[PDB]
Amino acid sequence: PEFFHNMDYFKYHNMRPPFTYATLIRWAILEAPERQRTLNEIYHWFTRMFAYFRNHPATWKNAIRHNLSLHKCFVRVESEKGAVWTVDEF
DNA sequence: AAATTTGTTTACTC
DNA sequence: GAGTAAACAAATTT
Repeated sequence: PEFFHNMDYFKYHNMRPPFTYATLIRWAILEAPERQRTLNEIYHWFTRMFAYFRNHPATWKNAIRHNLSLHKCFVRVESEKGAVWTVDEF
């Protein structure tokens, strides 16, 4: 099922985070010191930061792509090293 | 020139 | 609106 109580960032039990894809991505982008990440770094962040997402990659990688291009507060910016995603706080 | 990842939509529940 | 699934197209690497 989903999270049994109020426990904080324990990523060590395969339990669904009680957060939207829209908001998890927003948090992953703002974690980077430059406030941007590549799509792969977002994939690495999700797996690293939650045990639940280590089991069915195709199910949620599709979701992450979907949310990025559906919400106006996610913006793609071309960099020297390639495409990255940023967040419009407004 | 594929192959494959990375971006956009659309639609269907709930 | 959120999560999921999918069809289809763009941009990017083998």
